[PDB]
Amino acid sequence: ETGIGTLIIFIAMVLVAAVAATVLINTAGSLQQRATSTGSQTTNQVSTGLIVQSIYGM
Amino acid sequence: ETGIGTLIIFIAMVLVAAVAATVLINTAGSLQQRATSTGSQTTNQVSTGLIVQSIYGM
Repeated sequence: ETGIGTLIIFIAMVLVAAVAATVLINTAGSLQQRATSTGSQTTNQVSTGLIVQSIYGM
Repeated sequence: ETGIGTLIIFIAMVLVAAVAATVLINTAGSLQQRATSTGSQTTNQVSTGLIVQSIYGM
């Protein structure tokens, strides 16, 4: 009967959907750390600087 | 996310305004001492002099 064949494919459908879910989570986690670090590094880059007061010679 | 880029440029705008402020203050302080000294030196120069009373010979 059709009942047996339906159950077999059902298991396969669940496993496939889990794979595509894993890709999206892993990619978002990788891009999270890069975007956070870039923001913090740029903030330090703009604000920091050195200034010359006076120059003397002998 | 227009808010992020606004804040970054804002920091730079503040720093540039501080630079132009420093130039005007430093220049005015330098010109102050020259203008003060010149006035006092000229006052002495005009008012001072020597006079000959009488001349004798042997």
